[PDB]
Amino acid sequence: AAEYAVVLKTLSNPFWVDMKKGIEDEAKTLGVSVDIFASPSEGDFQSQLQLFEDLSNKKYKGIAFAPLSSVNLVMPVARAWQKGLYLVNLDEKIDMDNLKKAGGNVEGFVTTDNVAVGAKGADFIINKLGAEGGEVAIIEGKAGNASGEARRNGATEAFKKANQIKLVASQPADWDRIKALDVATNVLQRNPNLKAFYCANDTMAMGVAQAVANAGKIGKVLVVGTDGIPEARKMVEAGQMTATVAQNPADIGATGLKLMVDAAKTGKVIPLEKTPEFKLVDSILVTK
Ligand SMILES: O[C@@H]1[C@H](O)[C@H](O)CO[C@H]1O
Repeated sequence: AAEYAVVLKTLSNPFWVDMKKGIEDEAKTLGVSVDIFASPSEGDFQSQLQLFEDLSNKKYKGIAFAPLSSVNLVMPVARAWQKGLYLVNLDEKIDMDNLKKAGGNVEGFVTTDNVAVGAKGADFIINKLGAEGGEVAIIEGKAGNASGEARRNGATEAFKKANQIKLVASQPADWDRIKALDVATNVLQRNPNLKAFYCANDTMAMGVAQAVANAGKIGKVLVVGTDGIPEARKMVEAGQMTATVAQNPADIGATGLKLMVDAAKTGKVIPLEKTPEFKLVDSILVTK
């Protein structure tokens, strides 16, 4: 039973696979042991809460977590903090009002400037479509995912401010490749003049690229993803996707572990209500 535990989401999303690897490799530099668990893609809020409670009961020094929802891990995170575990919030911000009410805190929150992500993707699309612009659509993450919402707002605002761009559709595909395919299929059907998709992540971007291929419209309709997973990078090189706004999940993981280990060294968990340490990891546009 390692010194530290991490709870990540489905390894069916290479984003979480790369964050896992990043964490293992940092652990090797720091010389600490980590146990890493991934929630099944179909696992419900309750089932992640039970895992965290169960990890909380073992002899872990700290737990880092990417929560299924802003609220689902409030009570178990508050109970781990109460026990004096060093807690780090990865990717998606836990509801800090509800965490306060529950008498808990976390040491730190490690994430990407996700407004900037969405803006970067939209700005790339606006610059690419040039003077004539045209109709664009957004394939959203799961409802209530703050990081997805940030990308949606960032992109939407960029599109709004460009007079030559009309956002014709904005619909969730819940981080799921197959749902993204089905949704993108229907959008194309309803908008024969569609020029581009922005997609809040790469599993959805890859579904959307398949929908564009199905309609025989590769190169004709732009597809911009987010995360920079290998298969999306491959698609970009091959010209099946236009671009992706790369995150660095390996760095989000490494930085989160380091924050948890550093916190532990002081021998004091962060006091309640005190704003956790905030660490931003860069994003970059990748194109062909
Ligand atoms: O930032 C992460 C990644 O974009 C993942 O692909 C979907 O969930 C988001 O919160």
